Amino acid sequence: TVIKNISISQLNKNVWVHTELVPSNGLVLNTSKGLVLVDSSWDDKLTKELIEMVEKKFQKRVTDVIITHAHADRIGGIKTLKERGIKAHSTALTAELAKKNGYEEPLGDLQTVTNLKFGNMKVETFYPGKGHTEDNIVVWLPQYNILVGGCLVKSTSAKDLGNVADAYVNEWSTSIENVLKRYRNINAVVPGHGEVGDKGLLLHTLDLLK
Repeated sequence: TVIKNISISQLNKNVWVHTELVPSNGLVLNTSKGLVLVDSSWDDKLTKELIEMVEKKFQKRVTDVIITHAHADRIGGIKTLKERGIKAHSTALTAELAKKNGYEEPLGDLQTVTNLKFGNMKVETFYPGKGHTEDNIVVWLPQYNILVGGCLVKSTSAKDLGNVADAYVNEWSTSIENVLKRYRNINAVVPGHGEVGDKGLLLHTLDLLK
């Protein structure tokens, strides 16, 4: 099932990919205690629309969002989250960076490895080291072996590294290796931008870094 406006695409019973317009991705987790987003959207305008679409469709509130990095493209809806009482989880580094850059601050509650449970839905967040940004994290759904790569992970259609101004192009390969070492059996990988793939996208990203 794929539902448009913003587009949402069902991966399984409780997991959806959200995509907003170039295009960027995150997840919607339909849990027994509310909806959880892995990343919100580009700005407040799209973040409000995302929230409104999912709350109406799933008939539950968005309770939590996990922010995968501090750059404008992922932090940009933070005002909307905070004023609605939506918990914005992040690492301390992501929160520091957000503040530095003039954004409202997410919680800074995520450690190198954090294990969250939302109703029945298990989520692990992992900081694998620097890459696309200094602070980039990945998000793992161990019940589904689904990895949200964020901007650490490039889609097949990405044929170059894109913008490397805030990137750490040496450490990025080690970071990707750390994800491959931690998650040896992956069913799907959601890149930051582009089509859903598998562990092949991690290998693709390694190649782009050579």
